[PDB]
Amino acid sequence: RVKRLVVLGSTGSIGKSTLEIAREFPDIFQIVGLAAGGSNLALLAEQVAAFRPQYVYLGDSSKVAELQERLNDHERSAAFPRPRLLLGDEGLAELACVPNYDILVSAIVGFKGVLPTLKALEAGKDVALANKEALVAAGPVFRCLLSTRGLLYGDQERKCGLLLPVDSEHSAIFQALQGVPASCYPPRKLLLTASGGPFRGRTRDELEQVTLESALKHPKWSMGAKITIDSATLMNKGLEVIEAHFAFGCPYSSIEVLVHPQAVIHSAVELRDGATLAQLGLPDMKLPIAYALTWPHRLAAPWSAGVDLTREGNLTFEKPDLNTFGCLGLAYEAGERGGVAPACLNAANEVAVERFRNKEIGFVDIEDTVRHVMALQERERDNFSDVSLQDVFDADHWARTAARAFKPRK
Ligand SMILES: NC(=O)c1ccc[n+]([C@@H]2O[C@H](COP(=O)([O-])OP(=O)(O)OC[C@H]3O[C@@H](n4cnc5c(N)ncnc54)[C@H](OP(=O)(O)O)[C@@H]3O)[C@@H](O)[C@H]2O)c1
Ligand SMILES: O=CN(O)CCCP(=O)(O)O
Ligand SMILES: [Cl-]
Ligand SMILES: [Mg+2]
Ligand SMILES: [Mg+2]
Ligand SMILES: [Mg+2]
Repeated sequence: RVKRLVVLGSTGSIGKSTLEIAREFPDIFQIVGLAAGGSNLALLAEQVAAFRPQYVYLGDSSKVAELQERLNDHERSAAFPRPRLLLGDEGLAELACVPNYDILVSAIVGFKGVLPTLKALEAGKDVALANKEALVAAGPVFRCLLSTRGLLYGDQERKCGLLLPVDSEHSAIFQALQGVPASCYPPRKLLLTASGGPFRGRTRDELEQVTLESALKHPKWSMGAKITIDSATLMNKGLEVIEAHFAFGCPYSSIEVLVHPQAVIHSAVELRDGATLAQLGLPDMKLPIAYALTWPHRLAAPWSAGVDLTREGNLTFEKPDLNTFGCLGLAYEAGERGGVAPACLNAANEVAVERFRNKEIGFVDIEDTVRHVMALQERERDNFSDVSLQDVFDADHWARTAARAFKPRK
């Protein structure tokens, strides 16, 4: 009855919110595993000491000695059973395959979450999937593995484990879809709401003078760096459009993106009769994270506040400006092309976001980086057809090298 969790990326935004839930409901949740990359070992050490995982994976093996030290400090305050450390590229896979856990919280960023996510599902474990990049890149493989071309989340296949959404928009849609019978599925239209990010209503030339600083101040949501930057480019919504296609089995024509700055409506579905079902809330990821862990039950928490529309003011809905923010067009083009185009788009974007965060390239060059890569992938072969997992790996790599080699125009 307890749910044993393995949290990947425990030190990030999603990971910490997950453990906040585990801490408030210790009778329900037990932590068997934590994984982190090593950039914040002080927090990993305090997480290990608090939750006493049996297994810990460390993405950077160079910092085993520092982790051991910080654990040794915590042991002097209070003794706890030392975990077995897992390392290397095979470490994440072994952790995901441990028996003795029910749910894998996949909150690693990027393509490095794909495989652990895959082997947990195959190992019969449910996956609360935050890592959108997995489904963007390896959508077909998830669809084949879960043996569905429709709704991948849930068990509405009415052995593999269940896949449940953590992202705010996919959670809203998934909650709104609860109770929609098969006769009304797929929905007519999927409405994904985007805050529009901090540069809403700015010209493309106003975006030349934009600092990393300004890009990292998000109006409605407090999150990681990559996702916050992607909301400023609107490549975050672009990625969610492709994720939705594979997750809900909807054509790209059925998928609409509305700029809703107040971020009150988290996303919606339109049904055959013209009824729209929308899920509303405050911008806190503990609701969706918790729903992925409790589905179909909903936990009542001290932070479980709820939105007051009278107080909130007024709700605005607008079309995105596809000229200024070309990343959204790039996602739609990539999705319609199919094959490994989604993968190349994601990798090119990951690289451009990192280069933008290391001050090597500027903001406007993120879109031009992604455009450059995909122009070339079009010129190279287009056989697509079947999408092998290794085919995704090869394109991801190729795209990363091309994204790094891109030199901004002079
Ligand atoms: N509000 C949200 O944040 C939100 C909402 C919806 C979806 N998502 C999606 O979920 C993913 C996580 O986003 P986030 O904001 O939580 O990212 P983040 O805050 O930057 O967290 C990154 C996590 O991944 C760990 N990590 C990095 N490299 C690793 C590696 N090689 N091996 C093991 N762990 C590694 C990191 O450890 P260290 O930092 O210690 O190195 C850290 O714990 C993203 O795809 C995001 O698009 C996020
Ligand atoms: O998990 C929450 N999001 O992905 C949405 C916040 C980013 P947006 O500006 O694209 O709505
Ligand atoms: Cl289905
Ligand atoms: Mg996280
Ligand atoms: Mg434990
Ligand atoms: Mg096609």
